Amino acid sequence: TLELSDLTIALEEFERYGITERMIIVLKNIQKIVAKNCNLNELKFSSLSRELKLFEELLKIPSPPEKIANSIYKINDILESSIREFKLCKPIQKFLVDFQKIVLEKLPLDKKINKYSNIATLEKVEFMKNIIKLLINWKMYSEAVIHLRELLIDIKLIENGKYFYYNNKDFREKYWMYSYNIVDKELPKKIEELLKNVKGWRNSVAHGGRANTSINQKTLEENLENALSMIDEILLSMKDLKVNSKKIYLLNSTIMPIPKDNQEGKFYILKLTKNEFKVILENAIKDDVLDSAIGHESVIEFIKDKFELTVPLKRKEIYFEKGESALVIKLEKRPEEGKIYTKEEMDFMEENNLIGYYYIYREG
Amino acid sequence: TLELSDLTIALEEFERYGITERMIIVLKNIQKIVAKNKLCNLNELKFSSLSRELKLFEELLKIPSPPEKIANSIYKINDILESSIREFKLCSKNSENLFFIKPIQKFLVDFQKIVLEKLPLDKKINKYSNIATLEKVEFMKNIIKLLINWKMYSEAVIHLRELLIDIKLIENGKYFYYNNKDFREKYWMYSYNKELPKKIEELLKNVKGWRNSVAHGGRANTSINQKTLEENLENALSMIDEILLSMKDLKVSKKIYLLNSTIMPIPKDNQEGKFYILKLTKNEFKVILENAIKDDVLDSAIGHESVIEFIKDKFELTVPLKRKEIYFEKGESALVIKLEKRKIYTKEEMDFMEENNLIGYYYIYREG
Amino acid sequence: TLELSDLTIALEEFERYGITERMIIVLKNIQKIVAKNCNLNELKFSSLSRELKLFEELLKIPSPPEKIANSIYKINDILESSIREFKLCKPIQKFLVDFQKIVLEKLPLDKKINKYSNIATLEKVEFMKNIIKLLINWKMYSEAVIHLRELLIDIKLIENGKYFYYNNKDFREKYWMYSYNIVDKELPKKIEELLKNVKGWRNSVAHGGRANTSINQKTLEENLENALSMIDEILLSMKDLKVNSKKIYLLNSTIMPIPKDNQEGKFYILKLTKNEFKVILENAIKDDVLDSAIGHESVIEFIKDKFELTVPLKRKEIYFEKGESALVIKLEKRPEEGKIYTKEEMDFMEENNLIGYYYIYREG
Amino acid sequence: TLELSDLTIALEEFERYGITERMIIVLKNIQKIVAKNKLCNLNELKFSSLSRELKLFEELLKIPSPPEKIANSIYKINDILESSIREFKLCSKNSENLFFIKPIQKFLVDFQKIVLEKLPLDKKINKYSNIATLEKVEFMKNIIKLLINWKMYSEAVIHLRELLIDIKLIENGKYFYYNNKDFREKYWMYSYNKELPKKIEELLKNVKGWRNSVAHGGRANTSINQKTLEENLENALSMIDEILLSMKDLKVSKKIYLLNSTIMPIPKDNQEGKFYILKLTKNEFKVILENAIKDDVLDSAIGHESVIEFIKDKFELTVPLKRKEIYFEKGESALVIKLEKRKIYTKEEMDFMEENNLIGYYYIYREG
Repeated sequence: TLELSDLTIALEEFERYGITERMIIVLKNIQKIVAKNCNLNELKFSSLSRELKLFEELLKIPSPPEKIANSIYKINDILESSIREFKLCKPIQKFLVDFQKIVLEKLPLDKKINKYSNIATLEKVEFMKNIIKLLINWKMYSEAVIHLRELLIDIKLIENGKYFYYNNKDFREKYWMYSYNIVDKELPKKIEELLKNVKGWRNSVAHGGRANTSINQKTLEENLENALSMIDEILLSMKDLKVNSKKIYLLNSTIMPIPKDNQEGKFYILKLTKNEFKVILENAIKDDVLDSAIGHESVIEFIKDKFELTVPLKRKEIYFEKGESALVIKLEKRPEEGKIYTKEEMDFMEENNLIGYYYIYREG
Repeated sequence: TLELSDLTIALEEFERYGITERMIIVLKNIQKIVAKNKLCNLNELKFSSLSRELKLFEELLKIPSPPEKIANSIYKINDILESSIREFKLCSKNSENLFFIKPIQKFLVDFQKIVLEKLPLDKKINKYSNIATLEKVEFMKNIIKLLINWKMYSEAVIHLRELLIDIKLIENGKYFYYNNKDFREKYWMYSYNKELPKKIEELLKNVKGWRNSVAHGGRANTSINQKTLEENLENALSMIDEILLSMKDLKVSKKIYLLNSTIMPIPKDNQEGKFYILKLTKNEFKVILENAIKDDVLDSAIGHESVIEFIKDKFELTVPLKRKEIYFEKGESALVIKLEKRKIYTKEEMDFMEENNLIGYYYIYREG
Repeated sequence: TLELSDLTIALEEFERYGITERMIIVLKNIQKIVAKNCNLNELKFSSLSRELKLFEELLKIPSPPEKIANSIYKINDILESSIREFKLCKPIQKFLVDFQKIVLEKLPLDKKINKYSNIATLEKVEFMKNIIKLLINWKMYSEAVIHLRELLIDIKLIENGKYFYYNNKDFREKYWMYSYNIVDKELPKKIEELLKNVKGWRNSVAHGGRANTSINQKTLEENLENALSMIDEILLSMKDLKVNSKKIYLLNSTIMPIPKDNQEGKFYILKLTKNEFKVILENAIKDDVLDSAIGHESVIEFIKDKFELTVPLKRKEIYFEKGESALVIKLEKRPEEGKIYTKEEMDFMEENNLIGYYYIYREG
Repeated sequence: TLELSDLTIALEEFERYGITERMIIVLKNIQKIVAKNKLCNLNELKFSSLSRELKLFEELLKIPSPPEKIANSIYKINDILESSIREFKLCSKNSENLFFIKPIQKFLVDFQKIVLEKLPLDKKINKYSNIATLEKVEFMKNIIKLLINWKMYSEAVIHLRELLIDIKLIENGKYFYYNNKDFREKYWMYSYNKELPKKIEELLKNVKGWRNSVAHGGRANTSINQKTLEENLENALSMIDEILLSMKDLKVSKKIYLLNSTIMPIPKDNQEGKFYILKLTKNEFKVILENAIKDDVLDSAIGHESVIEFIKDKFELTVPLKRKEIYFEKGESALVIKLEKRKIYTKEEMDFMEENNLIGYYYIYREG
């Protein structure tokens, strides 16, 4: 029953304000209509409409970057899948094609983000900068400012070698409240200037313009454009930049030893993805800060096999000093005695989450 | 001519999502039609101002803005709509002009139905732009309800926090700190040591429990979904409704002096004082002034009866004459009616002063 | 009945630990003994013993500098008075003489402090430095540290042109918590270094040495000696130093006008002594920041007569801008119409506190 | 020979004002007399150590110091005194030596009477130097009483604040944060939302009301006199006494694991954790360990029975054997007995390890 009219305005509403209601209505109708006839169930239009509703929700209610990136991935995937299966067999194909173009030109797509969902990364900062641009385009200004603050905190975390504090609320808040150690380098001053600038106006939005501090649309947009420009400059500076490392142990369990003369310790532990583990370890090797304490050669071979990295074998006790770190690979099943993990064993362990990866940091 | 499709979709998009773009397109089209046809002798200045106010109002919702600006914008929209409809109503009708009048009047009436059912309208908000008031809390409660309807969640949460600060200020008799950034922030951060204050504390604790899930972008695994956010907002709105009902009769009173200059005297006993001074509107002066009179807390030190006559004539309030020194104790207040040009001022001259901003109204509070 | 023994150890206890009990006992006995016979009542030994008890109290319980300075003044005065009246007419005279010497060599004496009891001054900083030395000599270490903190705050207040915030608890605390505007000059860096140094160890004493932060006597004494040395260097730097001034109005009432376009104001008012008024005004004239709004020539003549200062006559409205100040001279009695305050009138007004002096500062 | 004047005045000055200078002079004189006359075969090392401990003890009062140091010093003074008196007691007496023994023994006995009536003596404080304990709160209450007696007011107030922090830590089951500067400071700054916690809050509010009158030198017209300070301190000491009585029976329990290594596992469910680790004394391990046993909150994961035998033999406690993985949930704790050199360890070898600091005891707390 849908008139080409309905389709055109559903596309307009999505492209102009990110509104999904009319798109969802049109899509549920399309899948009901083709139910009469391209048969195969790669035509997951109901799942596409569901994902669209969820995506608009993750924009309207401030959500972690990982969730937004994931939603855009799922939408892109379901479109293509459905489009080919359908096309391959009316104006409906045209509508799906026009809708796809928008998606592909407005929604930022980084398929690698969730490989690194637990830590702050430059690619994530870039992605959230583009998402903030999208939010501004859809006139979601208050949301753009909320996300801008967290993006600035991420930049501070990355530059201070604190990417593993990405998900620690206390640490993020401490880093927003407090400034830099005044002791000289250009990049930290750029970052400080950006944070001072944004703090200059952020509460005009964040506090509803009370106490005669309101800000209008043109002013806010200029402020956001300048913040994004400064972010671009900073990201360019940081692309090749190397953040120095103190020691990184490699361990096969999650331990917190302190030196026997120490009275006290404060520790942080972060669960990692295998890709996060791979990147931390590769960097540790190439920066020559890895201090391996892996005793079992089955683990050395597991690492070589699954990550193409070579780690020295070393049976030793370790003790954390303040500021030292550790990578942990916890295999919950050792192999046959004096033997190699077989490929079936490695598959079973991965399939059933029997390999755990962690980052440990001694804060005190 | 106007396409009915276009008018219907502009109305639906505004009513459903608060979007004004298509409304503006339709209105500029009507403006061109009325300019071509000299229709009903209409003041096109006010149709053009309607387009302007609509764009501005959407901005004031999307960028969280003080309640006075939002309220004023809703007032102006209602005003222009009402006068435009009236002009079409009274316009002498004939066969030719009706072709254009019928759909244009219908569109304006339909738009007005949306405005009157969806936009909270309080015409006295802007009389009291410097102080916290119960009516303003009601207004911003209704604005938060509107924002929720249009799926404008983070804007709703920002305003919720400022509404709670307003409630705290009013209950502690600190309505004159409404526009003072530091004191708003102190009142949000800090608690107090009597049913109503427990109700208010209990709203603030509840909101603080989840507010940063939205205010901080849901990082560090604090994300919240739409169903939860909607439940939390509904709970806050209920607590606010109960609290407003309780607060209708409350009396927030210590002594309030009435002075004719901006003075800060302290007792000869005292080593130091901290004072706050707030410029008032003529309406703020008036309402603070009887409340002081009816509460029997007014302590007049107005010396010259030309000022007593200004007060009697322009506010219809009766104030005793008294030439006397006063000293502020900590926590005391004053209303000031200050002639901004310094013996006898005849009342005709004082009227001239009101005429030209030579009468200033102030609230003074000795905070320390 | 008192044995020369008792007198010697009372002197020893006072000189060594500031203990006054034995001195008070000896003094009450002396005045009871001479009650038999130098007759005249300048022999106020009971008042001297009372003052001694009060002075030990003002040392043992942290007290404002004005009170301690006053107690030392009273003690010095009562000693001399009593000594001459008595001497002029036994080993008792010898005891009074030995006691006087101690007082005159151990107790710091600045008779001008209380002329300026409401504001922070370099002479007061010097006096409290010498008092802290006294406290250390009498092994009153915890008291010395409490006083050291307030002395540092006073130095900060003086250097920032904030001497009138001397008695504002909020401002004093803000100045201790917070650092300097990093933007270059040598003296503020000296002050910052002193504050950073003292903050480095102060809580070792201030918090009872808990959480493994205790400090021993030799260490604390070294830290105190270094703090006092830094204070001496800073005082030398500041002796001729000139703290710049924004505008100072001269008013004849305590008013708080703000410009008609301003929405809001925050004001501070401090009650002054006539000497504080004289110094502020003299400085304002010589620095050419005085903006007089005194309309009545009787007031101009009062100021010339009582302070030997010349102030221009000017009838005008004023409005405070942020950061402007005012001196206020409030005469509660105007003179005979178009006439001069007679000398009897000025005396009566001073005698009965009918002249009030104030400092007003617009903080916001 | 000793002058009786000198001995009497040294005793009076110590008893009345806690001053030790003259005591030290008299004691060094006695030491010279005993060295000249080879008196009673006395160990002059311990008379010289008495002079040293007296100087040190005065320092530990005048410079506010942790309770462990003060307690240990009082113990050492009592110990040396008691043994010296005993040696004079048992010394075979004759006509010649008695001329020196009579006044020296009298002086030591008189000094001991002062020590035993005036210095609080708790010999087990130093067994538990890393944790907050009720006995330590009692000890520091008695030390504050002593300090007040000797007119050492600002020292008394500094200690009062730290005593209140200790009470807060104990009542919240956070005794292992005793030596953690940040958490002591957080617990002093922050309140809580049940009679005893209200009593404790009410002590803290009372003290905070006047504490800075002393802690900040009485500036900005906050000075306080001796009469007021004495009343305020007496009121605090009473509230502390009531609170200690209430707290005698309290049970502060969640689960406590027993582990043989310093591990920080979190559930595979969790993204992050924050852990605290505190090195313990053998006595702290022992007392925490039965309290866990008697409270039925111990969850043992000790795998090798050589460790079960170490525990049974050296602490006389019975602990089940269990080889198992554990995961800390937020708020869970563990006791750790760690062999500091990494299959089978015979018990004779483990004894050798205790011998030479190869056995470590730890408390682990998952704070987040």
